[PDB]
Amino acid sequence: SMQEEDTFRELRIFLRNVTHRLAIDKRFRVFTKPVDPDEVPDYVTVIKQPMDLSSVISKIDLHKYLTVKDYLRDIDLICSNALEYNPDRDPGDRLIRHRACALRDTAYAIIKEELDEDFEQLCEEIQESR
Ligand SMILES: Cc1c[nH]c(=O)[nH]c1=O
Repeated sequence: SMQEEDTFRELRIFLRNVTHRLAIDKRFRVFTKPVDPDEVPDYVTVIKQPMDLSSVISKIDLHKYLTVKDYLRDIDLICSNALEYNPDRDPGDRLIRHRACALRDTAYAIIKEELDEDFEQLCEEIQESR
């Protein structure tokens, strides 16, 4: 229905805004674009499902997220990929893991404060009906 399409458009607007706020945070610069294979040649071999905030925006725009839960799975993926690819005690790895955890926690915190639970429940119910 057109009311349903209006719901999903509102979702997309909300998600772009959260994603923009994450993307402009200097701590998260490393997560804003896909990994450069020149710079990191084995990345695309080790990490099976690369994700980054530019790709998140492309997916919002492609109507691939019908719920905040689906969006959060991709935020989670950005984080788990970083924990998997940089697991060492070395300070570079530890820095990127900290930042990955901060990205995830920040996204969850924004969503906890700003997403109405009934809005999300509506999205989920429309999704389940299709
Ligand atoms: C996204 C990313 C970039 N560079 C790295 O060394 N590791 C990563 O996980």
